Amino acid sequence: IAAAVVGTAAVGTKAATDPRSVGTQVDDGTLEVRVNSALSKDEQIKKEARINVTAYQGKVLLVGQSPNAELSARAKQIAMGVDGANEVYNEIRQGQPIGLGEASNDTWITTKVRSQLLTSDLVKSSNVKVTTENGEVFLMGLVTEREAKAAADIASRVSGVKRVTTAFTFIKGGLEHH
Repeated sequence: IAAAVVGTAAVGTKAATDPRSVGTQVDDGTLEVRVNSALSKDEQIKKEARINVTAYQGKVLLVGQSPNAELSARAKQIAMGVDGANEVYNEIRQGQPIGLGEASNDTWITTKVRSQLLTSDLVKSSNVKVTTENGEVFLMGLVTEREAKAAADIASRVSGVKRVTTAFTFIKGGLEHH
């Protein structure tokens, strides 16, 4: 039965999809929150694994404990994906080193730089990341010029290091508000 009295010029609402909701959107807290939420979202990731988030200046550093690389790696990628994250550095104390020689040297070198850096009351062990791998020393985190110079100082006067990378970023060292 052709029961079509009306069917002319109906309202066909067409929906759209935003290509880019935002362009460059960086936030220490927002990034920290989104990855935290995602980490706690994945049950198995928060079941046997636990990764900790530290975000600063637009880049994120993650450190934690996991019984599987699958959990920690999947956590990272799922957590941030694409969203303001400028650089992502993840250290999990899971798996094995690249060699025995590097492993022995890592803790030894890290230990002496620790001792000398620790003398500075302004620099806290949980404020700066020190890690030695393969023979190269990596230092990271936001600190003022005092802690920054302390880290670089010790890394330079301690001989033996074949290569050292230092992402010393300065936390409001003075910074006039005018």
